[PDB]
Amino acid sequence: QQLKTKYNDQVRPALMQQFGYSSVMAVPRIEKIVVNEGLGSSKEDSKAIDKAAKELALITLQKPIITKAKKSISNFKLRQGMPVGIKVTLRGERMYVFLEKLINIGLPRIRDFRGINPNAFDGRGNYNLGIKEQLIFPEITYDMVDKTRGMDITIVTTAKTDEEARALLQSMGLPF
RNA sequence: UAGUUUGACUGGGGCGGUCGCCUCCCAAAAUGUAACGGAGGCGCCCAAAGGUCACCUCAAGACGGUUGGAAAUCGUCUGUAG
Ligand SMILES: [Mg+2]
Ligand SMILES: [Mg+2]
Ligand SMILES: [Mg+2]
Repeated sequence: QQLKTKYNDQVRPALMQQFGYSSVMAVPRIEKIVVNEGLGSSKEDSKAIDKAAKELALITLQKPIITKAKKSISNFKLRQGMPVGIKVTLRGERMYVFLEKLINIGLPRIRDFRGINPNAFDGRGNYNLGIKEQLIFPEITYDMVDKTRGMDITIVTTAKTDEEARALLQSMGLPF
């Protein structure tokens, strides 16, 4: 908790020194961290989908919500109004913890050349994150969770400039 | 054996089709207006698809992304409505 706030307060002068803003509020900040499970790659019965909501909830200390299918009957087993993937917003203390879970000791570090190769491009916030697999926890035991879905995790931050995206990882404990 | 019934429109009768209600064009910028003229629906539904109170905003595109990738799902930008 206090460590994430200290890294925020160390980043903000670091950005005012690499790029002076008139205001600390002009500095980039991190708004929310979202994690989107998408069990439409493995649509199931209530059993498996509630189990995946169960595992994200155990990871989060939050209740995940189900995103529900849009009107879009299609070739690909698509229907009308049915679940098609969990979603979890995080703001406040529940958010920063996860990032401090990920920057520091709670990182699985199961695989890492560097950080995921940069994707925001335009440099305003939206830093999308792909976890190809969830063999990345001590929360699971692999023989029982022999299924391994992936995860999407989008970082949302203010940033009116492209290069300023470099601030949200380099000084934020993320490899670049 | 007996008393009867056996529909109409119909560019002649028959055959085919049609017979009630709703929508559009025809319909000539009022209302109305024919055709066996051009198109298509209804003979139901909903214990909530009502009353009320309160709250949300939709398509679609592009950039980015986990088993998905032309289109699952999340994320930003545009977005009097497509
Ligand atoms: Mg006659
Ligand atoms: Mg008239
Ligand atoms: Mg007349």
